[PDB]
Amino acid sequence: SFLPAAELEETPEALLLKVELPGMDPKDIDVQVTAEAVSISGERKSETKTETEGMKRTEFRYGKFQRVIPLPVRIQNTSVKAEYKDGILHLTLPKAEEE
Repeated sequence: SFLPAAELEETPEALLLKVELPGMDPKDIDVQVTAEAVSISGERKSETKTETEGMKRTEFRYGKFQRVIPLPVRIQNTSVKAEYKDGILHLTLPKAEEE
């Protein structure tokens, strides 16, 4: 399956995109570029709370995802920043200065 909350922007001041990668410490996501091809990939591990509590409504079947998305420009592994915050992933591939 895919996501409705996975959208690729590109205001004039960076190549960005939003990702619905909620709750998944750095050890639960992964971001690779492979020939200007930025990869989406992750999985939420078991929240091993109290192994005896309940799951009444547990509608929470999250797993793994091998997304990419083509770009208009060859990237730069370095220059680009990486930060996940309160439930969302944000890696902004900026660009180069063009009229």
